[PDB]
This record gives sequence, C-alpha cells and structure tokens, in this order.
Amino acid sequence: TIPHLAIDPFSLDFFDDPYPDQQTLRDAGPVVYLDKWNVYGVARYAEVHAVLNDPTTFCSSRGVGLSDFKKEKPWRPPSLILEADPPAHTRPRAVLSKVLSPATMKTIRDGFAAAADAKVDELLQRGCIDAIADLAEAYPLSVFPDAMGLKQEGREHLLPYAGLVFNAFGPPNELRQTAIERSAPHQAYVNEQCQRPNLAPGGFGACIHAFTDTGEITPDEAPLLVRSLLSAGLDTTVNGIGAAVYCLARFPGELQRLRSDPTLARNAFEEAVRFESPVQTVFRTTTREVELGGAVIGEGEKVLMFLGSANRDPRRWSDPDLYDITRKTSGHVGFGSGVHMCVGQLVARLEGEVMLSALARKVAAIDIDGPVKRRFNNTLRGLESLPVKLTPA
Ligand code: HEM
Ligand SMILES: O=C(O)c1ccc(C2CCCCC2)cc1
Ligand SMILES: [Cl-]
Repeated sequence: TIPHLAIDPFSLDFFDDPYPDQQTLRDAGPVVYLDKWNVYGVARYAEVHAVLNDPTTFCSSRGVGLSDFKKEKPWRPPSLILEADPPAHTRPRAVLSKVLSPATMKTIRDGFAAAADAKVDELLQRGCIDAIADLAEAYPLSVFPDAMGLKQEGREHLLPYAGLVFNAFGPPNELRQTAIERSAPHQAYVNEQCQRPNLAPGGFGACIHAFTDTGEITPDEAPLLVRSLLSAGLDTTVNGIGAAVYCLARFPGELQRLRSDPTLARNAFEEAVRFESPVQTVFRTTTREVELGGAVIGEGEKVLMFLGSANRDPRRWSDPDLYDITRKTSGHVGFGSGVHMCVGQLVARLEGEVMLSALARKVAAIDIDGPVKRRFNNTLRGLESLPVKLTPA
C-alpha cells in the first residue's frame, strides 16, 4: 500500500538538486517508505503540517534526527527544548520565548540594523564580494555572538559546532561520521561558554541564567538552554540570509521591486525561507500506531518531514517554484509549525529584515560573477560560496 523508494535524501546528488526527487516523493503518495534508511517520509504540505501539529503521536523526545534515542545514545545530552515533549518541553520553551521576546527585539533592533547598513556599506567599497563568507556569514557573526554575550576568543568554533549539530541529525553517513570525528574541540568551547560567568551582562545567555528562579527552569537547566541558542541561533540565519541574497541575485525583477519598496524586506526574507527552506528536514518518532495518509504506521517508527518540499508543494502553493516577495507566505513550514515552531524566529526575521533593508536602500544590482559552490549538510541547504558584484544605488 505504501510505496517504497530508493531515493536517499541525504546523498550528495540529492543535495545538489533536490527538486526532481522531491516531486517524486510528493507524487508517489502522501506517505512513502525510504528503504535506504528504514524511515517513513512525508513530502506534501498537508502531511508535513499534520505531523508537526500532533506532538503526542509524533514526538520529539526520541530525537528529531534519524537516530532513535530509545535505541541509541544521543551524540550529546538531549536538548531540553528541541528534544523534549510537553509537558517537560513547556517551561523551557516559555523561558526561551521570554528571552527572545518582542521587548528584547526592541532593545537590539537599532544595533542590528546599524551593523547591517555598515556591512553593506563596507561590501560596496569592495564591489566584488563572496555573499556567503562576506555577508551571510559575516553579518550574523557581527551581531549574534555579541547579543549572546559571548567573549571574543573562540568564536571560530560556532559555525563548526553548528555544522556538527545539523549533520548529526542525519543518518550515519560520511557527513555525520566526519562531523562527529572532529567535534571534541567545538563541543568543549560551546559547553564552557554556557556557564553563567562566561555570558556578558544583558545578553541572551545572561537572560537565560537570570530566569532560573521563577520555577520554570532551575540553574542546572540554564547551560543547556544557552546551548540551544549556540546550536540553532547562528548557522540557521547564515543560510536564511544566504538564501535571500541568492534569491535576489537570481531574480533581479524581485530585487527591483524590493528597491522600490524597502518595507517589503521582511516578506522578501520570509519568501526566501519558504523558497530555499534552509532547514530541509526534521524527524519525529511515533509513540503509537497511527493512520497517516491511508498508511498505518506502527509505534516507534521514524518519520521524515520534507519541509522544503512542503514549501514547494503545488497542492498548497501557486507557482511554488517562483520567488515572489509579495507572496502571502503565512503558513509555510520553513520555521516549523506547532509547539516546537522556531522560538528564535523573531531573531531570524529581524536579521533578515534589516539586511534586506540595507540591500534595498543601498544596492542597485546583485550579479553573480563567479563559480557558485554548494555546501553539503545533512539538514541545512545553502551555499559555500556565492561570488557577486554589488552595484551601489
Ligand atoms: C532562518 C533562520 C531559522 C530557521 C529557518 C529555523 C528553523 C527552525 C525549525 C523548522 C524549527 C522546528 C524544529 C522542529 O520542529 O523539530 C526550529 C526550532 C528552533 N529554533 Fe529555529 N530557525 C531559524 C533561526 C533560529 C534562531 C535565530 C534561533 C535562536 C536565536 C533558533 C532557535 C531555535 C530553537 C531553540 C528551536 C527549538 C524550539 C522548540 O523545540 O520549541 N532558530 N527552527
Ligand atoms: O540545541 C537545541 O536546542 C537545538 C538545536 C538545533 C535546532 C535546529 C534549529 C533549526 C531547525 C532544526 C533544529 C533547534 C534546537
Ligand atoms: Cl555538544
């Protein structure tokens, strides 16, 4: 009843061009079985949305990667938020929500915007830049570590640790094994920066530790919740902003619309998240036998959600393969959906908005002028190098 496919969604060929195989996954049926890894897959918007919004049946405490924490040891102690279910999930989630609150955004927005304008001004002086290293990476590295309260020394561990975290969600292929092989120095740095004395006053890290006396979290929970932000808070925005610049570089018509109305910056970034879906995949584990799309999935089965495919499903979207900065993007699953929906999305959207605003006001053209190189990761989709010439407005 359930179609079996040999597609490996974690193969380099798949990463290089996932869209044909993602259509094959969608059109094979609402639920597929991936013989390569012995997991169920759902690639249509409807089933992805349904799974995300049934956390009781499709739990996260057994891991949101391929590995089932009930069968294998997690590569690191489980996250108190991402890898927890209600009710254990609820209070750690509330703390991170209050830490990354609208009030916090108001306190940091002006500095985030000034740094975005400064970076674009700097880049325009060079003209020919690499939109990854020099922008998508450089800008978040210029605001997020400081907003965390991190010291200067050791920040070079942040992106490697994030690449490790996101490769570790995948199956035990070479990408994952190599990441874990090299993990020790990055884990050691990150774990140490999670301790309260190492997080500067007023930043996100210190705010988490200050929240340890309300009865929501205890002091021994704060370090791992800092770990959550050092895991998820940087590499995601790098690939989000990279996605948006890549979109504007490829669709000059949309850059021209953005220039004509910079208030479209926030939705242009939201559309980029839908269009590229920097986070491609997430797993759940069934806690019971469950019917999904006519298939009977047993208990303790891994279910792979194709967020990027759901965000290009023509059953949900009109012209899903077009980048449209005035599209009504509400409902895309690029940030997830339901109780685990990205708790840091206000930070993500703030960075993306102020960067696209800087580009909208200061840049007239973005032309690819060198070889584009893709970056391969079991969970993240993005580029390694994006040579562009920036023409000033
Ligand atoms: C474009 C940027 C980002 C994208 C595309 C993204 C994507 C996602 C997605 C899809 C989830 C759901 C995971 C699941 O359902 O299992 C998630 C959760 C999460 N994200 Fe984001 N994220 C981004 C930025 C950020 C930032 C900036 C932070 C922190 C500053 C952050 C922290 C988290 C955390 C802690 C969770 C777990 C929330 C929970 O389990 O309740 N993310 N993210
Ligand atoms: O350590 C954590 O708590 C943690 C780590 C990684 C993530 C990812 C964010 C982007 C979507 C996939 C999951 C979320 C939380
Ligand atoms: Cl770790």
